[PDB]
Amino acid sequence: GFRKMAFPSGKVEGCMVQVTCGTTTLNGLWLDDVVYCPRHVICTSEDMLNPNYEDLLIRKSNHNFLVQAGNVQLRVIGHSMQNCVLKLKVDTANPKTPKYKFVRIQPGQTFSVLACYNGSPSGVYQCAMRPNFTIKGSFLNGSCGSVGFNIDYDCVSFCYMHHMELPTGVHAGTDLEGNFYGPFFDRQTAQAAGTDTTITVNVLAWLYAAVINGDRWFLNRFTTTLNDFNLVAMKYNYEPLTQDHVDILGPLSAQTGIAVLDMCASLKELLQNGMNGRTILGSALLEDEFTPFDVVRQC
Amino acid sequence: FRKMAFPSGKVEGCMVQVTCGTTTLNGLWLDDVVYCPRHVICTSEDMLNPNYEDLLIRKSNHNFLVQAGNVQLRVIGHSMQNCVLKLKVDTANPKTPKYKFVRIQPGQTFSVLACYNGSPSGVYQCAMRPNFTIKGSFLNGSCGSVGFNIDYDCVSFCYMHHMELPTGVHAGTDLEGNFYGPFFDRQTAQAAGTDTTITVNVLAWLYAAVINGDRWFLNRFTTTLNDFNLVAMKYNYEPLTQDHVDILGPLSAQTGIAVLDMCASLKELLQNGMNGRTILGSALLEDEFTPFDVVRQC
Ligand SMILES: *[C@@](O)(CO)[C@H](C[C@@H]1CCNC1=O)NC(=O)[C@H](CC(C)C)NC(=O)c1cc2c(OC)cccc2[nH]1
Ligand SMILES: *[C@@](O)(CO)[C@H](C[C@@H]1CCNC1=O)NC(=O)[C@H](CC(C)C)NC(=O)c1cc2c(OC)cccc2[nH]1
Repeated sequence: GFRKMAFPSGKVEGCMVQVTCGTTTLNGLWLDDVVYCPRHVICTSEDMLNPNYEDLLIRKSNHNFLVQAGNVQLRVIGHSMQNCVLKLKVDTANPKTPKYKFVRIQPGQTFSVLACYNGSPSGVYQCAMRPNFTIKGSFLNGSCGSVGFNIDYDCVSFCYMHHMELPTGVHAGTDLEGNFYGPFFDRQTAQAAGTDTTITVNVLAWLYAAVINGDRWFLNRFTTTLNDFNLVAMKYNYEPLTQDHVDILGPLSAQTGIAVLDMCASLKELLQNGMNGRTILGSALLEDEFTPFDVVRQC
Repeated sequence: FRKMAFPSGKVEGCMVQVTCGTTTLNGLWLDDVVYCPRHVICTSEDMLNPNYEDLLIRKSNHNFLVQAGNVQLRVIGHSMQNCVLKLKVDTANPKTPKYKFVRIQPGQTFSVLACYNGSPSGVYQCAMRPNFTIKGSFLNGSCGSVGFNIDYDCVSFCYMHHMELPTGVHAGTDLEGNFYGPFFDRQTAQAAGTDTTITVNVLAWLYAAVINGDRWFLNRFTTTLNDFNLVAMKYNYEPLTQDHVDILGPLSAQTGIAVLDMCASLKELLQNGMNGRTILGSALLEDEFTPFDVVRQC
């Protein structure tokens, strides 16, 4: 079996709180004695239309912020702003703070999302940072401040804080230093994303996952050069495949005994011939949201 | 719409490892009892055709190694209930959530927390197929991993993992140790019955499409439940039960499309095909989203 698998979310759930300023409420992330949340919590609905954030934040006091961890109210004893993230200092340390790091992920990398509402975790699922710096998430009203993360030997690497749903239904957010992924900004305005492309290295990793799980129907006897593959890939709005990608796919090629460029010839055939109503690992579409690491970790 | 698992933290705090001899798997620690698959008592040779009652005779409390991480929990009693072992331990788990044990029906979904050596590794949604298998993702050492739903902070445990079939799907028990489907906990190649499509979930999917403005497939016809069930079975679809009709109630009321009107719409999709059209951006009808899943994502 091969499934989209998220990291266990317990270490993050114990950090989710509710942050309220006036009539505006969203989720916050509580690590040690700091609560991180989207800065537009300070805005009224009219402010979000065209906010001058530094001007609005100087007009706020500590007592303007209501932070709730479960039923407990944590007193704000300080506040600062880092790009699009608000940092609320509280008088209580979160006893459940995990070992953690803040990281900015690269396009094509995956992370688990813990969707939260009113400070309470609701569901967990896997997302990839798209090449156009959106993510195809599942987020409703009140999900802002939900975070994305990876977990490596008990250490949580936070990489995403949720801010926005674009008109097309995809999602946009920041790293935990408050810098958006993509050309987006935190204003109540309709924003279009750049043209998205398909994460080629992930499609290849996923075809390897299919072979590891006993499916080989898409393979062929042909091969290709790296450049000839990249010409066809770009024609189909796939990202270029680099030699670093070829190397990263090494273990999966070694595990299956299928040279990377042999697998590229397979994908090239799938792109030019379609799948003709057949299916790969249950999907009628070429899946690009598993990294080579996601495949290795699960297989 | 996407497969969304429940947050797993309340279950992570219950996972332990259980070793007997050199055989290690996962267990579930609730209050002062640890639940785990009974084949932990088997030697690899014993798994081929085990007599569990005779095997358990030769076992005492002191043969069982229960560890939360590396911390041993002393076993003070043991008993077998169907295919699960219940180990009484001397410590009540302080992380025990409000919980119950439930036996689910085919078509219901649940989250699986995949674990190895008592350590949670990942979480994903599964659906119980009509042939009582799940399309899981399980490696060696995963037995004892559990499936669950969370409703208002109460965790309903429904699945404990035991087996991978030759076809690569998975089989297990409820938390009273009764297998889902015609399977046995022995080292033998077992086949499941032919599977079918989960009709009630396809209907839930069509409701989700209507909710989102995608309703070209709505027809001008209706059907009786009996007539629909007879036609569905000729397309390898599950027949609907009265319980299925009632769990579609909220979606029916929300859209104003009667359940039997949606059945007639599905009946036309089965007999005439989609004619190269899509529903929620897909040529295939999805059968792994329950009416509850649709409500929770919409
Ligand atoms: C937050 O929870 C805000 O606290 C909210 C999350 C989205 C709501 C629906 N789905 C979500 O993921 N985010 C927003 O509401 C943001 C707020 C900004 C950053 C100040 N705004 C949008 O996502 C937004 C605004 C508009 C829009 O206007 C006009 C027009 C079209 C799309 C759109 N998205
Ligand atoms: C547990 O980890 C075991 O404690 C393991 C989990 C599977 C291993 C690979 N993926 C899994 O989900 N379970 C087993 O190995 C069980 C043990 C039984 C219940 C005693 N056995 C099988 O899953 C099994 C045995 C055989 C078989 O024999 C011969 C032939 C074909 C398939 C098969 N599966």
